[PDB]
Amino acid sequence: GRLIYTAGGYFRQSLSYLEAYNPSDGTWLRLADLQVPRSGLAGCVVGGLLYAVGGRNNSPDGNTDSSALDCYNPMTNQWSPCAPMSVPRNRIGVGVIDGHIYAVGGSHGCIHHNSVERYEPERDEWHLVAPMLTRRIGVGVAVLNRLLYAVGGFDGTNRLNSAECYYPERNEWRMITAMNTIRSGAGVCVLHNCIYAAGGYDGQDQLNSVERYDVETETWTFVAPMKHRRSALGITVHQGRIYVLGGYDGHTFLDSVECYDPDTDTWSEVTRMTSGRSGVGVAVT
Repeated sequence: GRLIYTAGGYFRQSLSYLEAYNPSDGTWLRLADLQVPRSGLAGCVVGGLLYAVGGRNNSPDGNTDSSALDCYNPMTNQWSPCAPMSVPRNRIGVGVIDGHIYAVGGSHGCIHHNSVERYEPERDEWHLVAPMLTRRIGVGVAVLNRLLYAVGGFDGTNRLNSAECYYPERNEWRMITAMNTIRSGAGVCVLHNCIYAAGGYDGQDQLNSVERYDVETETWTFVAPMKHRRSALGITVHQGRIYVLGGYDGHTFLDSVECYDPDTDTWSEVTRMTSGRSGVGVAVT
């Protein structure tokens, strides 16, 4: 049995919720809180452990970006800290390649990162790699055939439809075809060997559109759009379907959870979170 875990988020302030959705019986399990309330973080799973990476503690008593890496074990229902990144990374993107975590982009105050670093769990160590070609906050990250894709984002002045790809062996980045739509804070995942980019913010509207990249044709194609436009959504793949959780539609913080079936190219609302939030980290384990 595998669950969809959501960690952190933002609703009037950063959150500590770790909750786990069961797509079969519909339940939400309330698990151990994060050590620190964080929003705009990213979630990943390595070796059956859930990692929460980066983010920002927004509190009524102050605001601070986060370089933190923390680790949750479903067998003990406990969190443990890890070694932190070199720099705080709010609205971060992450991906996993060969059991290594790649932290990508994000902001630290007024700094908009192009820097990227790699985490080795077997040694609890972080190391800088080659920086992206673009500074990207709110960047979507996906991993396709052991290649690391950074998609969209915001460079401090302009939001982006461009995308680049990191080759770890060469340790270098190369631009790829840009998306059809400028997207900041979109949900980016990999499903059945295509990269999906759903929602986000183009500087004027929150987006409901969804487009996917084929490496064969090197092309982005629109698919069915989501029911509710949303930016700063969480996104994950569970049993060959895409789940998008929460986000912000320009007025409210959503608790809606939508599900994409690629075989029908349809979206459907499957559950609601226990409370609306944006900027969560989500993963499956």
